[PDB]
Amino acid sequence: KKFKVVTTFTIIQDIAQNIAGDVAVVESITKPGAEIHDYQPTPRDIVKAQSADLILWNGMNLERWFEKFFESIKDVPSAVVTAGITPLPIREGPYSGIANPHAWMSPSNALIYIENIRKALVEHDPAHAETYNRNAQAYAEKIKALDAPLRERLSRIPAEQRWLVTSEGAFSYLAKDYGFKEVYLWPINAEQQGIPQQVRHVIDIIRENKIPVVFSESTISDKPAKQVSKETGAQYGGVLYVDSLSGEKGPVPTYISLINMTVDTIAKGFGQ
Ligand SMILES: [Fe+3]
Repeated sequence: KKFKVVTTFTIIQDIAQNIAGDVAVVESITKPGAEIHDYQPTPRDIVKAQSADLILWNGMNLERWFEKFFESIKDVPSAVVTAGITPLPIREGPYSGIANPHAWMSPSNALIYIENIRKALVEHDPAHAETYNRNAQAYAEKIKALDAPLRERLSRIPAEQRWLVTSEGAFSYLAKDYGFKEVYLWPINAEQQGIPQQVRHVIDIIRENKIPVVFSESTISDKPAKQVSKETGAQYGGVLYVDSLSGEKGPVPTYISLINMTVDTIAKGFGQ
């Protein structure tokens, strides 16, 4: 039976599986579409994690459930995959000053995710070290090749008009890399107050700058974004993918597809 890796959520599953190739099985705890910040694990998840040889998670306070869940797991090592990530801080709300956990939305950060996951796989399954090393380098080259198409895809939005209005403030790392000012209805997924007041502050920012499009994301409700759309007259741009891939048969089966689809959907929103 092959070396088994279990990850907290789907983005890490797909990156690790590319590095693992056919010498290791990598599975996600959270299923596609499920909210990952305050996920409530199930009996299935304990059995799945307990059957793994290694458990990977994001850290940076992403999985608020993980440490309690990991208590119920005996004699399975865990490894965070975000060593060396430079955090962007959350700037408003009850989590101000905590790291924004969504670092994988920058493809240059994905190279660090790859290196950290390569290091963990090699450390815990050294028999397959050269497969992990070969796959990690090959996959890293795939990530590097995205920068040119992605920039070209957004090249038609003039710099002054690059406002990214979303529901969760989950795109800070992507926005910083591609010169977007970010606007959001809540800084991070959580049980929290202040969203109704922030909804009106976003409406003011949209009206002030005549921002033409707003978005929601695949693991949360589209209702706040559509309410903002109706009240401002801005177009509802659809669903961006940050916290989860789709199923393998859906439109966003891989991490590369997530970056491309999100950037494409954004550019579509500004299309004239
Ligand atoms: Fe999130």
